[PDB]
Amino acid sequence: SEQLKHCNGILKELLSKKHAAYAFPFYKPVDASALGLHDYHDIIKHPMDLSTVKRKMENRDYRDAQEFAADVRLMFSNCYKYNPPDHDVVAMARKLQDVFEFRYAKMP
Amino acid sequence: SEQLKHCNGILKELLSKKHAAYAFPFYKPVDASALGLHDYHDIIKHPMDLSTVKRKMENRDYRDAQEFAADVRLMFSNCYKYNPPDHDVVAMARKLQDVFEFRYAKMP
Ligand code: NI
Repeated sequence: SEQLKHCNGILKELLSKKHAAYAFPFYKPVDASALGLHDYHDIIKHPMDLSTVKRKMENRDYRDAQEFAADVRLMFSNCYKYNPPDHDVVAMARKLQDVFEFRYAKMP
Repeated sequence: SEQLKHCNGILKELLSKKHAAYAFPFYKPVDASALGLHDYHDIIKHPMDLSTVKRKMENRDYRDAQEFAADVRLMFSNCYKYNPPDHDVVAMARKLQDVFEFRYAKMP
């Protein structure tokens, strides 16, 4: 419970206005068709995004902090796998992952 | 098996000379007494380091890639939790974590 509240706080921070300049690509599931990324679902077999993490937290799906962290990290991994490493979206993922990792490390 | 070989390859890369300039603090368990860090084990309840990850891989302890990644990430989290964020060791952890995350994302 306490560890999951820490996770929920992190989630709320990742969704907050403070980080929006680099968090916004991760707010919703990638709409591959809409973006013309017709290879997305051949490369990324387990899509993840912050709205899905939020649904899982609200539904009490996550049983521990490790499960939560694995999904947030999956989201970043998908970005690093799909996009060339010099693309702006990758720089955004790295910055948001920094925010996540530093606060996650302050695990009660 | 294939995913665990990918993990073992990553591990070997993290231990290789190519990354030694920033990987070396993570090679062995933190010797808190030797370094004068008498609060280390009060702050870090689950120490982790690359020699421990290697032992667990050689002993077939890891049953899947997620388990392996959780230990490598724990190692970095410990660094981010214990050290002020402007210390050189934190910069080293961030650089090694970049190496890890980008290659881990190329999960077969
Ligand atoms: Ni993890």
